[PDB]
Formats: sequence, structure tokens, C-alpha cells
Amino acid sequence: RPTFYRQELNKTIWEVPERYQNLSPVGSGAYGSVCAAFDTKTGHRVAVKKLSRPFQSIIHAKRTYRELRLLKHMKHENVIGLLDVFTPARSLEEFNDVYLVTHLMGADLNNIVKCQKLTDDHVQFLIYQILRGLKYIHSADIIHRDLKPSNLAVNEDCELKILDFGLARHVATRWYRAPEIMLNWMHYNQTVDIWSVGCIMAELLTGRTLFPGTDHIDQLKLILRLVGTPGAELLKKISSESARNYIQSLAQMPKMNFANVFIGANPLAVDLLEKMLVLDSDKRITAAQALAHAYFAQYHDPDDEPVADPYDQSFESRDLLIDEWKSLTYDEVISFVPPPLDQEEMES
Ligand SMILES: CNC(=O)c1cc(-n2ncc3cc(Nc4c(F)cccc4Cl)c(COC)cc32)cs1
Ligand SMILES: CCCCCCCCO[C@@H]1O[C@H](CO)[C@@H](O)[C@H](O)[C@H]1O
Ligand SMILES: CCCCCCCCO[C@@H]1O[C@H](CO)[C@@H](O)[C@H](O)[C@H]1O
Repeated sequence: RPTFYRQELNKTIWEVPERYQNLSPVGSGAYGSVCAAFDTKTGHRVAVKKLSRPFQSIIHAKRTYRELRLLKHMKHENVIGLLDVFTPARSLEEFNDVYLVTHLMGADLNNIVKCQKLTDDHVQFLIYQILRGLKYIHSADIIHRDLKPSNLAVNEDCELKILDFGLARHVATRWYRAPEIMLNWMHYNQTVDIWSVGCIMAELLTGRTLFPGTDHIDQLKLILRLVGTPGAELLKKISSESARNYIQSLAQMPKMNFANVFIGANPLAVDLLEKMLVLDSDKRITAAQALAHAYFAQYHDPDDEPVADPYDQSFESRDLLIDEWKSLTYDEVISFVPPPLDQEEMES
């Protein structure tokens, strides 16, 4: 067991192994509090995330366990991978905090979009990497649920990683969210993530948020203006008569021609955007289909787009006591094994 030390940053107490020095805040959010640090054992900068009140309620306890299970499973070049997991607790009875460590990226995608106007080639490589990491996530029967520029970060080579997963089941921008999430549809497709990819791609191409809604209804207002009011084939799938009547009451909006909306973009990029930003989720392109789209011809390698090991998420169906959730999390902390050092990291 390493020696821990305590330190206050922007009003939150941090207790970490001595290996981690130079703690500086990165951000404070609903996910948790996040610091940058220098890992004196590896010589790399890391991001450290302290779970906020992990066992305050059944919901929070399950959500803590969910996040740790998820992150322990993720081993892919374009997905956040866990370098370390620790708690200052010496015993399960003392167990009340969880810290998660990953490599510190250079910049998130809000900062790249504000820093430069990306070339088409850059947009290809960034979106390709998101879809590559997404193929992996969907292959484990996971929906990310919260792809957005601040959950996407890159290094000096524009190598990209998908970060924090959406932990809601059954503060946080709406701008990249699939309309069916906002409307309580309840049996979501993995293609909610594909909707979010399309919103991101649009923004990378234009420099501007595609759908910057002011609130929940505005968000859907802006979506329907671009993709149109729902077609007959989609209306067939909506049980509620009152819901259909309200839609039929709207000013009927046609789908806009994306070639005109994104005028100047690579026609292949526009074609791919049309296949992502479809209202009907059954008709959105999948991550694996999108990687085979001609827009990615320069980067697509069918033999280097790996899939995930099966992911046992039978826990999602459990209703357990808070003490069991806390206990199962603690077992996961204890059993964690750090990945190996890279080959490039060692010499002769
Ligand atoms: C110079 N560098 C920069 O400015 C930036 C670096 C990053 N960056 N790099 C990695 C990383 C990981 C997380 N989350 C996290 C974590 F900290 C630890 C373990 C697990 C997880 Cl999911 C977050 C917070 O989520 C938004 C930001 C992160 C973002 S801007
Ligand atoms: C008031 C206008 C809102 C329109 C929202 C679309 C209605 C979505 O409603 C959904 O329809 C699904 C299929 O019938 C059901 O499975 C879901 O329970 C229901 O919420
Ligand atoms: C009708 C109000 C505007 C929102 C349209 C969103 C339609 C999303 O598409 C729907 O996704 C559901 C899964 O969530 C599927 O069950 C439905 O089959 C599919 O049509």
C-alpha cells in the first residue's frame, strides 16, 4: 500500500498516493472533481477523478459500481483506459472515496474547435477515431450516451480518446443528445451515439454548434428545423394519439437539403452526415457501417478496428442493499491490475 497525502484544491480534499504530485484542477463537474497530476512513477501527466459521494444513496452507489466496471473493461486505443484505481481506505468499513486515474490528454474538442478551423483531412481523422472507439464500445453492448466535445480529447498528434461515459439509466449539455433521449422513448438504440457523432462532425466542419438549444423545447425545435417533422413511416411507430396530434399540429417542416446546409464541405462528408442525422433511429448508420464509408477511405483498416470482450452487465438488473453495492465496488478496487508499460516506454 502506498503512502497517501492530503491536500485541498478549490475547496475539495484530495487524498492520493505520493506518486502523484503537482495536483492542479482541470474542472469541477457533476461526474466528479478532476485534477491534473504528474505521475512520478511513470513520468507521465495523468487525469485523476474523485467520485463525488459515491455511496450516499442506492442510486449513487450503483452508479459508482457501474462507472468502475465500465472503465475497468475499456481497453482500446480511442477509449479512456484506467491506469490506476485507489482509495485511502485501509478496510471496507472505512471505504468512502474512489479515485480513478487515466492519461492526461492535451486538449478536449471544445478547445480545438475554438483554436483552429480544421481541414477536411483533420475532420476525417477525428471522426474516424470516434467511430473506431465507438465500434468497440457498441461491440460490448454498451451505449456511451454522452458523446460531446468536452468528453473527447486529443494529443499533439490528434490521436483521440472518448472519455467519461453517460451514467444515467432508466451542468450537462443537451446540444449533442439524440431527440429520443430527450423525449423519454425508453428503449434506446446504440444509434443515440451516432446522432451525437453527427452533431460533433457538423461542428468540426463548420466551427459552429449544430443545435445550440437554449432549453429542452428549443433543442427539439432546432432539430426539427434541420431534419424536418417526422415522416409517415416514423409516425407509424408512435402509440400515443395525442403525441401524433401534436406533431401533426406543427407547421410541417421539410427536411433541409444538407448539401445546402453544409455548403463547401466535402460531398462525402455531407453524405455521411445525412446518414447519421436521421430522426428515425432505426435508419441511422452504425459505427461499423460508418467506418466503411468512403469518407474514411484514407484511414479505414478492417483489420485494425478491434472489438471488445463480452461485458457482463447483469448487475444493471439488480436491486441490492447499499452495503452490497459498496462491497462489490471495493472488491473491484482491490482486484484492479494496472496495464503493462508500453514497449516504447522501455529501452534495450
Ligand atoms: C492539457 N490537457 C487538457 O486541457 C485536458 C485533458 C483532459 N482529459 N484527459 C483525460 C481526461 C479524463 C477525464 N475523466 C477521467 C479522469 F480524469 C480519470 C479517470 C477516468 C476518467 Cl473518465 C476528464 C474529465 O472529463 C471531462 C478529462 C480528461 C480534458 S481537457
Ligand atoms: C407531445 C409530443 C411529443 C412527441 C414525443 C413522441 C412520443 C414518444 O413517446 C414514446 O412512444 C413510444 C412508442 O409508442 C413508447 O414506447 C414510449 O413509451 C413513449 O414515450
Ligand atoms: C417524434 C418526436 C421527434 C423524435 C423522433 C425520434 C425517433 C427515434 O427513432 C426511434 O428510436 C426508438 C428507440 O429510441 C425506436 O424504438 C423507434 O423504432 C425509432 O423510430
